[PDB]
Amino acid sequence: NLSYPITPWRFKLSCMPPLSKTTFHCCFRSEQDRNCSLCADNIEGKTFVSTVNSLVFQQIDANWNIQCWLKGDLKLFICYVESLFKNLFRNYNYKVHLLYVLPEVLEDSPLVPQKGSFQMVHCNCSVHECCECLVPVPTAKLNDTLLMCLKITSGGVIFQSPLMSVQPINMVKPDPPLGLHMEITDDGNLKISWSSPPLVPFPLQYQVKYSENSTTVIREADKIVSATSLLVDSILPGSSYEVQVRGKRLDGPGIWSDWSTPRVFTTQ
Repeated sequence: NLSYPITPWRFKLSCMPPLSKTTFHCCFRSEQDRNCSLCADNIEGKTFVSTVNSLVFQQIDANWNIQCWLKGDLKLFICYVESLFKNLFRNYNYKVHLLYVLPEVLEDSPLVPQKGSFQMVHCNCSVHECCECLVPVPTAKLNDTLLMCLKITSGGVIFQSPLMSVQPINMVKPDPPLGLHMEITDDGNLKISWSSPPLVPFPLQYQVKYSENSTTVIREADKIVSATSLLVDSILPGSSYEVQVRGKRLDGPGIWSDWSTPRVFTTQ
């Protein structure tokens, strides 16, 4: 009921025609479904909109790319806003505010949150159209349900994104590996070792792309391991091994993590 899972992570948002209280209806254009859910922030915005000005909206295509996710360290929530229209003739000073709430589980009716429940945090926006938000989230509220509704204020005009329901834990994006070393085990195997973050409450599966790459012999192999070290049987002498790792949730779908540094090892 009024809850749509994000499947898949790639979605298209389009606003089409049917001040302080100008409401625009935007919907997600999926391959097989068309869902139009309005945010609960404003419910009494039933105000008439002149059709004459709608033609102006025909000349401006409301296409924006905003990516909000939770980092793998479970410390900061990263929201990136980038404008595809890189025009230097107009540098609009826009402010992005992150409105988030963490309601508790109540067994006495599903009460609707009132106005002002969402916390207002002013992000630090740089001069090159980049805004960084640092929201201190306690570890005790990580297992709760988080609902977000992006709000953009520009010249007295308010734009509200459609409500989305998703668990932030399904898109773990850990820090890039550091202190990782490659060596040859005395038993005759290659160890690539890195120090995984200890703040993750569950084991994380890691897939590494490797391929024996000789002058003629080519052999690309892939395996998924969760330990801090990888065991490969009967490493081949005189071969080049490249290591590149990306993150993904063990259970169900997920979002690929950052592209780590690919490292090359050449055996004699």
